[PDB]
Amino acid sequence: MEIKLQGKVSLVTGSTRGIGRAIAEKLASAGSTVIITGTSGERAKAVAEEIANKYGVKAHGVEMNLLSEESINKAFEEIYNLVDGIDILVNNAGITRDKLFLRMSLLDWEEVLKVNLTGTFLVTQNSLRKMIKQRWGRIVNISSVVGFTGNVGQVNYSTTKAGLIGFTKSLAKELAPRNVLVNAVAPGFIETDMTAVLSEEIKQKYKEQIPLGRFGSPEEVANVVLFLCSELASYITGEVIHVNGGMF
Amino acid sequence: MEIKLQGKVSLVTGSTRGIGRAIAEKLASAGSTVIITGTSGERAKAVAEEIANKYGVKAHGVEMNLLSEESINKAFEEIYNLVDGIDILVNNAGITRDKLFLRMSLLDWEEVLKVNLTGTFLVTQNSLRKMIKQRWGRIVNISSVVGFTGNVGQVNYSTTKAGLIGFTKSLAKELAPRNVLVNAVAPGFIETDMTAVLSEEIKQKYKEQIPLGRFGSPEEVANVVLFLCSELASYITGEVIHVNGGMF
Amino acid sequence: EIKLQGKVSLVTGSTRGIGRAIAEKLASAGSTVIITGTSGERAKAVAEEIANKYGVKAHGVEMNLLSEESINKAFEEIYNLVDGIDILVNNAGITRDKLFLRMSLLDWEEVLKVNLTGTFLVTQNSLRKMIKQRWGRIVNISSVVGFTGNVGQVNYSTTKAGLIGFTKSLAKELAPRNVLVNAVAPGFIETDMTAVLQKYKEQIPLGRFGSPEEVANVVLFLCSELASYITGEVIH
Amino acid sequence: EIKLQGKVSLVTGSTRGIGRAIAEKLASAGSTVIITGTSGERAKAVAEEIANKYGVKAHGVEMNLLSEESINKAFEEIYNLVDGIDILVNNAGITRDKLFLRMSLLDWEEVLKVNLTGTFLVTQNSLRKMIKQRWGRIVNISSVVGFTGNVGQVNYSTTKAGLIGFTKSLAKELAPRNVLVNAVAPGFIETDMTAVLQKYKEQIPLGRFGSPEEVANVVLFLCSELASYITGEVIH
Repeated sequence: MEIKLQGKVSLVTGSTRGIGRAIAEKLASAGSTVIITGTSGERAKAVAEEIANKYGVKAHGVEMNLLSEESINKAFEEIYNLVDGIDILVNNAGITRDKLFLRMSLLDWEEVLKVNLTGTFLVTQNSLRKMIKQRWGRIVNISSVVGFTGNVGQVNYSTTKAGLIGFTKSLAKELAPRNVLVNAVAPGFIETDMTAVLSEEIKQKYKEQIPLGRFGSPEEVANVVLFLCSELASYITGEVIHVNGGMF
Repeated sequence: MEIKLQGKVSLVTGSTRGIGRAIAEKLASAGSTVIITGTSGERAKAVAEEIANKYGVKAHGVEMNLLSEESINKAFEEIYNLVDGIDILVNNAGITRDKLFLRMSLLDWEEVLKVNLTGTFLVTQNSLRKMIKQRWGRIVNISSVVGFTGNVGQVNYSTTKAGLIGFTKSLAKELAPRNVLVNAVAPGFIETDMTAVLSEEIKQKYKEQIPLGRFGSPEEVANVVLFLCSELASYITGEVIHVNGGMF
Repeated sequence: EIKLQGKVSLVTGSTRGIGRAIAEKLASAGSTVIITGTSGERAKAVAEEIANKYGVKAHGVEMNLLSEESINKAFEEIYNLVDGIDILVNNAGITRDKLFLRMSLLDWEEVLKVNLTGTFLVTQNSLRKMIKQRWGRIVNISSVVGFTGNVGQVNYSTTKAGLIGFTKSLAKELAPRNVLVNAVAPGFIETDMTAVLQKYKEQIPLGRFGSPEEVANVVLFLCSELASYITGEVIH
Repeated sequence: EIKLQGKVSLVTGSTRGIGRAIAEKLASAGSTVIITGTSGERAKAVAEEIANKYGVKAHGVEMNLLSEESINKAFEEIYNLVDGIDILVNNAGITRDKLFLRMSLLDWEEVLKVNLTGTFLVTQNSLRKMIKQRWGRIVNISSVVGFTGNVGQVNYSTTKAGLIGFTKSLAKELAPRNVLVNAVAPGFIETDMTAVLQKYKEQIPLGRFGSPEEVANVVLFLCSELASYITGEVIH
């Protein structure tokens, strides 16, 4: 009947805005304690406070810059002083540095790998303790349709979004004996506040790629993450769920 | 918070036992009116009555032999006299006729295609009316991990379970403009009452293919079908969700 | 450097189009070829043309994949002409394009019977020599739309996806006998049928339709020594 | 029938194993070959051996994929030896196998830096001639474990899956210039490293490990005229 996560603690990286924020709010709506992260601790704490006021949940904001190992490990010291541990991890944080391939600087490439892959690696390693101990955990990695299709100007980003699938399937196999389930969600074209910057022409060209004829909302992505964190997904691990309105 | 299907009508083919029955009970548990089908009308009506008593839902049983077009169309005449129409269709019904390839009779092959593919085609065609009219519908096709991996002795069955993926992706594109979402669920190794017939040795050999180290329950499959019928899956169409404990 | 002299290849539906290109490609590598079509006279004429062009042993047989009887008769003839088949290319296929809501049972069932059941029966009849000698290649022609789906093609896409399950399963069964089973999935290919139609082309990064010979070349690769460790695979 | 005379192929990490087999295969088809290894002396020795065996123009260069400086120096040398590169085989790769819960940041970061970032930089440096002439082949060596995942290999599997995104994206960007970008995903292959290990073999329908030459043959196909309509594809 209902999906309840009262008593669970969910960490959602890069959740001060956009899809990450929608994911944190969705988990909060189900009763989860939530941990909000951003490159600004002030903004993360502000967002946590707004979520706590809206849904009445225990919420904590931490500064976490996924470019920095020191920032990540320091964030976890603050986290483990506030909660017993983490039951649910959503590896949402990610960046793009879009350039045509020959025009892509080494820094453009390495930053995208550092955040999207190495950041995910470090955050996941940091989050497993309570999950392994109690033989229950959910890790949800946010991929992208472009990890599957490829995309012009995003060889770096697409490499990471595809790489997260290998990450997901391998980690799922390793953690399966401990009942810690590791899955991916691969959104298509999602409307966020940043969509407002696109021209009506190209925005229409994008919508034309989508059988449903509309962009998805951040909440529609968040709904699938919630499913994966719920008792409805107890036999799903090593899987990617595409959420793209029929594009792929 | 909750998944409610009160006011919806779900048809689940081949739902007098096993996974099909678990799917019908799960939808019933969420408040859906359910239609139960089997090759025996008496058994289908008996199962419907048991489900109605357990969950308190409106339930109807119809005889439907998916080997027969006449049986299917006749079943729908009874259905449309009992309900306004169908909002949710789960194409669960399927058969195997396992033979090594050179040893497979034409009837072994054609029966499997007739039920698994043509039966699905006919049931789906029969069920769309209300969905298209109201611009809301969910069709869930039950595939199998073997549609993806292949399996010795099941060239016929695997052909159909793979074919259902093409069916799903094509139909999803056609119906997307009407907001009728078409998806597949691909179970792995699921424990049913028929599992009791296997030797402990081979049953163990199967479990060894599964990272979670256990067979899934019919209810765990039913849970994923429910997700696809719920408001949590509003941006998912043309997708297959694997439910196999990490096998694939 | 790819030579198939001494091999016998059966290519179904090879009187025209991609099928003809595959048969000519195999012939160009030295294979004996068996051409099939719904018209035995046409199949024989095409075989004669290929034999004249490439200098190979070529035979034409009538084979209508809708009919078990047609298939049986064709194989009786085949096995009176060759010792057996080393290479099978399941190319024969049909479309009956209709929006799902306008699709008849016949629109559906004919496409399955030819594309799946015809393939099944042809394949069953083609394995004897391959299993005995522990060498054989079966190549199933699928389609990109089996993977992506396509509007107006729920029936065809079902069959082309189904052929993937068929390929993977059969590959597993035959692998102990070193009989390799693979699929080729062409995108948009310029054939005789294309002339009766820029748009579809906009979906293609290469910005052009493929030629039948380009598909044929991939079939040739799969029949070659270069593909000795590939089985249960789809080449797009 | 596959000839690469006049073509120049760069094969990274080709002093031994699958890399060496690929370089020898290309050489056997007539390609000029560039051999790389972390040891320039070893790379040069292997190039000399290949040149002696096949009669081709072969060059060995030191290239350590961890170091941008090493890569730059190697390409400076390369472009003083050849007009440019027509074929690139991104073969170089490392494993640092550890259970995830025992994996160090270095176990992780080294594997990404070599397998992904090294591939990135090598590829950027190899495109000039291909784009100019509107012909080129880039073949990325992935692995079955990129698709299935593997216990003890979360780092390696991440890179091998990532190379698929890399392949598909780069293929889309380069397709207008007719530069084709594909991946080969080997299963379990018997190499020099195998001897230090029936089980893994039980997962293989063919019931045997593949040879390095069998992988090399598929790379050769992708570099050939037979693969002219294949781009953004993985061959397993």
